[PDB]
Amino acid sequence: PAPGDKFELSGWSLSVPVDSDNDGKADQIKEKTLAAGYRNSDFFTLSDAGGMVFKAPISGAKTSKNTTYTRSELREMLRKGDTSIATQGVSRNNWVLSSAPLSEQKKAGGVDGTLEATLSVDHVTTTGVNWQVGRVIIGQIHANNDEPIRLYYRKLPHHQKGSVYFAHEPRKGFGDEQWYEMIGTLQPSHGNQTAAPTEPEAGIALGETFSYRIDATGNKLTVTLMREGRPDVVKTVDMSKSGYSEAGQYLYFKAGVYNQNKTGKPDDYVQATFYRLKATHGAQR
Repeated sequence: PAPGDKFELSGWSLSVPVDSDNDGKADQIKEKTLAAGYRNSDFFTLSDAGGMVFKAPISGAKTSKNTTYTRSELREMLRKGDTSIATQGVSRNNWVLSSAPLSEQKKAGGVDGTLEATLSVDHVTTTGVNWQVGRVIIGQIHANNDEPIRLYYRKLPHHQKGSVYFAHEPRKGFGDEQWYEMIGTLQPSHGNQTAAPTEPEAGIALGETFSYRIDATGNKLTVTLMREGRPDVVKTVDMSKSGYSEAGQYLYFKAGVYNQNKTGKPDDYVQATFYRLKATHGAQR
């Protein structure tokens, strides 16, 4: 019984942090294989409660030399296994913003986008250097080379509750990375490791169900955090100067766990369970 039996996964590929051909690259599971019921008892499973469970230890294979952190994470693939469609570029596999040139929109697999997830963060690292410990990225928008958004959950080892924040990173040369704290704080950061934040009283506990929404409409980025019985937390970001509407830029969502710790105990880990995951595109969404 695997996630593909319960979730429609034809529109994603998966990477898990094990390297089967010993080439230094983490395994990549293609859409068709994923959709047909791939599972890995260590990294990617279907829970008894019908959740898609991603797990990534600190030590493990990386997807490429371009990252220093492990992940068990989905990559949006609008081509759904059709190998005649390019994985990269403004093709039917990816999407672009509605602020992009009409000519790019016509070549893309979608225009604008929304990623919705309902999940729990089950475990985060409790070992490592003080600016890495407890961090996990649970959703992203990725582009050709840069990251329009990375959404973080972070819980410190001595806290009961965790924080939620995200980065908006303009393309290189288009401006400095922007950080947005939505619940609690991202402290302690690499920038001041002497920080000693108190427990985020509005924080999210391990195992507590919550939802997010990541929307890109034209140059407007909207991130929404939802908890049953509580008001939404919402942050809006203007991306008009970030370069992601330029010709040639393509976008795709990612979701799962991306372990932002490379210094703790090797079998320490992050894990999250996704009960719902939906990516949509187009004006009618």
